[PDB]
Amino acid sequence: MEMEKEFEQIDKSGSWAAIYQDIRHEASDFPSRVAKLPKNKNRNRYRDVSPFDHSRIKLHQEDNDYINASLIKMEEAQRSYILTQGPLPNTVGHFWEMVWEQKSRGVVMLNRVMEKGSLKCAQYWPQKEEKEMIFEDTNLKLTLISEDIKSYYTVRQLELENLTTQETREILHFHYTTWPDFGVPESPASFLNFLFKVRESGSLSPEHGPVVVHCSAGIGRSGTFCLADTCLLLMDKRKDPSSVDIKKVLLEMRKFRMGLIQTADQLRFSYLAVIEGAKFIMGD
Ligand SMILES: COC(=O)c1cccc(NS(C)(=O)=O)c1
Repeated sequence: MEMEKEFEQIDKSGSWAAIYQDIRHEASDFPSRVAKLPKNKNRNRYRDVSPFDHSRIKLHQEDNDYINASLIKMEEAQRSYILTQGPLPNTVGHFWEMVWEQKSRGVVMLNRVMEKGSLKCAQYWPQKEEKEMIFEDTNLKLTLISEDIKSYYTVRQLELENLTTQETREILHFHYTTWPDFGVPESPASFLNFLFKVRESGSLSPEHGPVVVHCSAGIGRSGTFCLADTCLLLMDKRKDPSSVDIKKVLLEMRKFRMGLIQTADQLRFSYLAVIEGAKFIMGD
């Protein structure tokens, strides 16, 4: 079926939970043996969220190459994304090592450091220009260059230096600051505006390594971001945009990381975002 009318048909019939459970039943199951090794317990935020072995990002290190991060490679859309958990106190150095080694331009953050009165990820970037951060375990230095605070999101320019080689690179930090503590946003308008700002920066383009996207577990809000982006790109590429099937795209992405889209409310929000986004692209 088309999307917008499949949408109204699920709303009127109140069957979002049944649609979402079908997705969960059909989703791929692949091994994640490296994630479950005892030496990696303090590298995982949640015991039930792990990268598959076949698609995990490897650190360029001979001691321990493990990070909780996955490469989502979308062949028809010609887009790639790295989805990862919010960094932990003992993985902030690994996080920036990955950004460096994978040649990423942008980092997309969809959570606040504290939500619901608890810590959802480490404070992994500097908050003042004159107070830079050094990660001694991976030999990197990170400096805040500039910060632009808007009503729904903040953009930061950061400098990452590889202290071994003295090479430097500019990294863009895109921080969506207004996702509610419970549920999903009422309108997708600010989330779509944010997606378009990431796109306009070059961070999603083939001349760079894959964008790094995270929330707390790296599967819920993060899944919504890459699902909406890929569906809108396919609607631009194809002769028949109504052929884009958001459930099929989601199942394809779940071949590369488990659990993408965590609730039926997130599934409904993803439909809403793609539907509204397709009108703004045009032609309008
Ligand atoms: C404050 O940092 C920024 O907003 C910033 C800095 C440097 C470059 C960009 N790129 S763009 C595509 O959003 O125009 C943004």
